[PDB]
Amino acid sequence: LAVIKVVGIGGGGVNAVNRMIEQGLKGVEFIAINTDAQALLMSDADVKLDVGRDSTAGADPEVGRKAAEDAKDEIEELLRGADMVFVTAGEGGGTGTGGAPVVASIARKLGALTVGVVTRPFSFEGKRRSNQAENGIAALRESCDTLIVIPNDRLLQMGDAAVSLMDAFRSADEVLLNGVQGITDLITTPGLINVDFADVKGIMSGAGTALMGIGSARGEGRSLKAAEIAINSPLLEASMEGAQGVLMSIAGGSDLGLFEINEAASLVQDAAHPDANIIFGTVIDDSLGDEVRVTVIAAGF
Amino acid sequence: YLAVIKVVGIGGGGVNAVNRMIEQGLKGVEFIAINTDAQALLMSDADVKLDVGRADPEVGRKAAEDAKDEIEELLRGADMVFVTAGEGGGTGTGGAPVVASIARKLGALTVGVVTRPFSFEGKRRSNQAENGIAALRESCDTLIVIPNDRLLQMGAAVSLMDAFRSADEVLLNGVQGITDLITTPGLINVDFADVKGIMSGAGTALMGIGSARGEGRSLKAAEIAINSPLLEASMEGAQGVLMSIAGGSDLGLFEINEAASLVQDAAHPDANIIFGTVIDDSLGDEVRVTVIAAGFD
Ligand SMILES: Nc1nc2c(ncn2[C@@H]2O[C@H](COP(=O)(O)OP(=O)(O)O)[C@@H](O)[C@H]2O)c(=O)[nH]1
Ligand SMILES: O=c1cc(O)c2ccccc2o1
Ligand SMILES: O=c1cc(O)c2ccccc2o1
Repeated sequence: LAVIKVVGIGGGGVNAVNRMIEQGLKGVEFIAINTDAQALLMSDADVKLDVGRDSTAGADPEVGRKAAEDAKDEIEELLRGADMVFVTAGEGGGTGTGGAPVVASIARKLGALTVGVVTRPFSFEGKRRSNQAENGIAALRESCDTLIVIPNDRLLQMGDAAVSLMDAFRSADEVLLNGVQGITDLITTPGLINVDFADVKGIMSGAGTALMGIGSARGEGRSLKAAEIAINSPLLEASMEGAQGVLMSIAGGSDLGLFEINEAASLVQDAAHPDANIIFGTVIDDSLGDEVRVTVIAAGF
Repeated sequence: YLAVIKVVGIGGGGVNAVNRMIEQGLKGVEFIAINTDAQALLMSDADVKLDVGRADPEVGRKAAEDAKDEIEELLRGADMVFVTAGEGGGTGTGGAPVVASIARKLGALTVGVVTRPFSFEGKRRSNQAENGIAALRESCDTLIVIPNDRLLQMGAAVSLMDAFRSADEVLLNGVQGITDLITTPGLINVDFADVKGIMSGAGTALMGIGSARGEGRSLKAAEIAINSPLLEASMEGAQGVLMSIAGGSDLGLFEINEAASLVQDAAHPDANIIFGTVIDDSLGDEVRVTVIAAGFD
């Protein structure tokens, strides 16, 4: 069994990990890293590391980088043993922006399959945060096998138009969960089409920057509808058909049959780049009832 | 009247080890987490927590010494204290000998547990892995040394992630194999005074582990444990041996006694041998044998 560790670093990443835990993401070890002990006391993560205590990131990515570097041997000892490490953060602050590349580089040095899952900040958060996020993403990309970047701006095209600010950030938490769980559930709770760790590692190793799409549907033709929503997701930036590497997971209950799964795969193949490498896997989750959830990770544009 | 056993994890590696013990449900001991870094704190659900941080051995040593009164108060009343800085290194390497010294001056049977890193990890100057081991040895009654390199000889071809996971698991057993023998009823129970007799002032100890299922599982697991690469072919010369067999409540006396007879044959003729068993019905039909060997011929 592959050992998967999910790191949330900075306030946004720790909030995302708390949401993952609250929604019952299974089969992974949760690690919260932050510069604020009180926030960490309230987190339900398995492992909690308070860093940068001497300095305390004032949203300063350089302080976040130095706090993580100062703690690097400690982080390494926590990550040792993982086959796969997710590094999750909201980019644009100090602790996550500056610290996430340190965590990922430790995981990549150890040879764990290292997947970043991060948000770009909303435009309304201001240009300094956008610039910081841009620099942090560039740094993180060099240290991850795959770095999934979720543009928060595109979340506002989805969901409800009467959303509040707090609502918007909870949707960000949820999409970071979706990005992690859409991959890890393939490994931890496979359905009819088993895509195991070595397959995931084959397509995500050295893949570079990636985008994600998500779709959910119920009822008649649910699998086709969920796949069409996913591949047209605003989070994929109208770029699905340019991607040459695609990992797709289809989750449902035991009532989800191979015919439905296959028609979803056919729809996605028809839409994909002519030379795309596409891996399809399924997830058994009886808590979904009659919902089907499709997650697409797209890389190699 | 019952043995009071306190398990101290110091520094990031040691606190993480204690957290793993707690997560795995190690019973019958008090867990103590001591943080030695000013810059970072690994949180813990240990019973007792002390942050002395006010990544180097001298820093951790002075941090612990500065807090010696507080550490002593935490350890007072223990009959047995385990101290470990766990995997890796940092300030915990410097703090651990200070904790051990305080425990021993209180009169507790003081058992250190230290890992030698894998050779592929490289080495940080001053010879500080070996210097950390030497410092802890001078402050402990017994120092259990786990040579991680020997894990690459145990079982298929070990992967890097496997190697690290195995290291974590055997470190946990450096504590649990002994503490369960003392704290947890089995068919064959031991006297703490005999444990203290064999481990007081013993110095370096090595550990062996084995497991087996099916018929003859007790003998098979014991043979594996006494031949374990982690014992460095030292079993035949050992003058103090502790052996614990963990297994289901249905394990028979004859089968258990076969394992006890094997370790007696394998140890030095003049060895002290403490033998017992632990009921762990969650192992199913598997048995797990731990051997601790100290002294030379
Ligand atoms: N998913 C999520 N993102 C957040 C939350 N709060 C803020 N963010 C985003 O994360 C970015 C970094 O903020 P934060 O993680 O608090 O800063 P840090 O602790 O200094 O890394 C912000 O610019 C927001 O886009 C949250 O509760 N959840
Ligand atoms: O969760 C905590 C809180 C602390 O005060 C602490 C102190 C020392 C060591 C570990 C610790 O973990
Ligand atoms: O975690 C483990 C797994 C085993 O292989 C084992 C075997 C013998 C003794 C203790 C043991 O602890």
